[PDB]
Amino acid sequence: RPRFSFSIAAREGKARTGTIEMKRGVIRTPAFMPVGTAATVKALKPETVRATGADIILGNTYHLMLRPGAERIAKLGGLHSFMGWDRPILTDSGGYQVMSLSTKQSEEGVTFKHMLSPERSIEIQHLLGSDIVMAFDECTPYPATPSRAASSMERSMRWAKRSRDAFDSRKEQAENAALFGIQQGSVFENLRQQSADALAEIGFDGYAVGGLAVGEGQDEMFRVLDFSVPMLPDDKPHYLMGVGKPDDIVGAVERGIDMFDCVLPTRSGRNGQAFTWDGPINIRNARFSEDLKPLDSECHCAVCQKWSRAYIHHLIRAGEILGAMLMTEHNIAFYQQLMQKIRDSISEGRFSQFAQDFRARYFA
Amino acid sequence: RPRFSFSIAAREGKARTGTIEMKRGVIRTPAFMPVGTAATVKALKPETVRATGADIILGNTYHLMLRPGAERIAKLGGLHSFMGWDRPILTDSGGYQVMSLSTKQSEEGVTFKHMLSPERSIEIQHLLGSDIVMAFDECTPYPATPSRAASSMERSMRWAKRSRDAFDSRKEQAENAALFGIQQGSVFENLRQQSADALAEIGFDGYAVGGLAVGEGQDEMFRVLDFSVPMLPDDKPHYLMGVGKPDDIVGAVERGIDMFDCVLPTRSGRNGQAFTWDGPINIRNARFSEDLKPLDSECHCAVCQKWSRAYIHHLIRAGEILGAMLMTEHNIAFYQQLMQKIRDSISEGRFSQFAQDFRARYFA
Ligand SMILES: O=c1nc[nH]c2cc3[nH]c(NCCN4CCCCC4)nc3cc12
Ligand SMILES: O=c1nc[nH]c2cc3[nH]c(NCCN4CCCCC4)nc3cc12
Ligand SMILES: [Cl-]
Ligand SMILES: [Cl-]
Ligand SMILES: [Zn+2]
Ligand SMILES: [Zn+2]
Repeated sequence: RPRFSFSIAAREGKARTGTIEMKRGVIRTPAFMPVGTAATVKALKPETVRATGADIILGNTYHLMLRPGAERIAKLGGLHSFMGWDRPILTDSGGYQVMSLSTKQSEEGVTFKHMLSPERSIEIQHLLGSDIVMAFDECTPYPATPSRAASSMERSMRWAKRSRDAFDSRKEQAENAALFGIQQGSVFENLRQQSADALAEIGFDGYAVGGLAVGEGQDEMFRVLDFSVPMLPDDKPHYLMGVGKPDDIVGAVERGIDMFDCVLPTRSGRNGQAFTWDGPINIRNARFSEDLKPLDSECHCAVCQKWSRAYIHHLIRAGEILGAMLMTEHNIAFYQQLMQKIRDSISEGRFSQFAQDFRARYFA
Repeated sequence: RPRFSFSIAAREGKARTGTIEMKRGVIRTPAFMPVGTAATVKALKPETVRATGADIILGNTYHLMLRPGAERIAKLGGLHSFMGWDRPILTDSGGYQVMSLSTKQSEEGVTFKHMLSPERSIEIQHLLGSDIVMAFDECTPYPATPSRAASSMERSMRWAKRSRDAFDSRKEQAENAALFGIQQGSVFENLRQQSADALAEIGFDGYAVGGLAVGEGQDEMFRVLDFSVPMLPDDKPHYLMGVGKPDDIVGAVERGIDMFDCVLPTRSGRNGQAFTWDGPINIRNARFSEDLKPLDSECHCAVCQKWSRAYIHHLIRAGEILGAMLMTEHNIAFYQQLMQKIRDSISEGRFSQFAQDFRARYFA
């Protein structure tokens, strides 16, 4: 099997559909990655994650590098063996959550209550046995002045080069894994261009659009994607970090994005929000107490084949673990079915119509 | 399929092994019943409960009669349909937990902050669609004076007759379900005898030993079982309510018990205690942080086929739902494997040796 091979099978406008072949499996694009926090996709066995259609998961690095620790996970055989997921894992750099969850910044890296640098991040992801490694970057806060956005983006580009060099120095990592760079530049077109130029000069297997989904709102996010994604190499995957709601995903695919990760389906699941083709519902609402219909009328997932809204309503109101399990499996399956419909409609040259039909019904 | 047919295939001393055939399935005895609280075996899908080997589950009635309510569950198609378990369900009467979790007692029944009577209990269990219905009784507190134990037991016997009559008056229930009576009498042999006599005079499909596992300790529980179980009809199942730890179960089978229920494997599971053939372990203990062995070296369950102690240690310490899921599935599977070994050893006339071997290793 190849280390990393991206093939585009079909296009419609800026939207693409295709495959990434890697040693541990094939990734169908556009792809949604369920998020594994602390080496688990919350409330799901890996076999259930796979049953929903997921080809790849995102492994958060931040918690794992603290406990059990990256060296310990490597001693235990790597993250794949540890958690029982044998397909590709994309690991984040650890830095985003350092800024969010724990700090002193410098050119070397970030110190926090430990020092995380581009080199240490790459080594940690190596020890975990990551298939897709993210360059260590800085997510510029929103809003930012042009000067602050510029200095931040430039530091990220220097860190991108350091990430590239550290990755390339580790033969086994370079042979078996892939490395993605992350574009910054806030909402500023000229800075996004400078960032894309820098990343392309270094060269990566894929390119993420960073610095978005940080409070700017969908209109602004879409505006920035409009000019930012075409700046990236067309022949490599485009990854939008931390996105998003179903409508965010459809619009981002319309703008050339191939990969997504988001905690929404899992987090929402546990909190009682189920995604349906007619929009989200809160299953705790009294209107579902005697509703024998499945969560969604069309959904192919095992939860909708077997249990009613009324039962899941009861479980979530009772605080039962099975409620979290069933809601999460359905929500992840819904996201995967959304990605499948996106892939099929692009392949068939009817994605524009699908996007329109999806929105009309989802927001009715 | 028959409504209720108990067949004893083999005996060794007071121990029996056999089958109960019912309309929704066969129950292999001695049997362990996982407990479903609020219409779920906590942290397990019904398919997983079945995969562990369970033939029947216990449905607590107390919470369900409050929310969603018995009438509501009946409107939704009954408990089996509601929770997705299509095999036999034994329901308790609701009264034990009324005394434990919420009271004014009278000859009519128990009032609590609702009135629960033998007639109302039987009707609630009917509405849930129970396969094995428990007579409504009073669990005498321990310790009790002989006079208090006597008056309590006598009230329970009057309630047993009322339970019998209410059950028999409902044609569909009498045709499709079974009814068990519950022996009381505290630790007093003469009262246990009077209770057994009363229950046999009324006639039930099975007989529970009530009033035990309420603080008396194993030595005393075994002493009471020694004389109490032979008082019950030999040709019907014997059910020990709320028992217990693995060694409690082995000793109770040695004394003629055929059926068990206990929250221990599920509750312990969530709290980090795993049962093994070498005794219980607390998976949170630091000694398991790098232990790549399964929870138990011989266990056939899916958890022990795939995940390490180290991973489950990590999950439970992180408060992850998957930790509760995996611990619970293993513990229920362990209990079922214990029951299978008990059944096989009685069938083969080597149960005495099994009990000795089990204890020597479990308590080493
Ligand atoms: O620029 C980034 N570099 C590295 N990692 C990132 C992660 C991100 N995550 C988000 N947004 C997360 C949005 N999410 C929505 C659901 C609720 C929790 C927050 N933007 C990001 C940008 C970056
Ligand atoms: O005499 C009884 N009548 C009706 N229901 C019962 C339920 C019982 N449950 C117990 N003991 C429960 C022990 N269990 C052990 C694990 C932790 C929670 C308590 N004795 C019981 C007697 C009775
Ligand atoms: Cl997110
Ligand atoms: Cl119990
Ligand atoms: Zn579904
Ligand atoms: Zn096991």
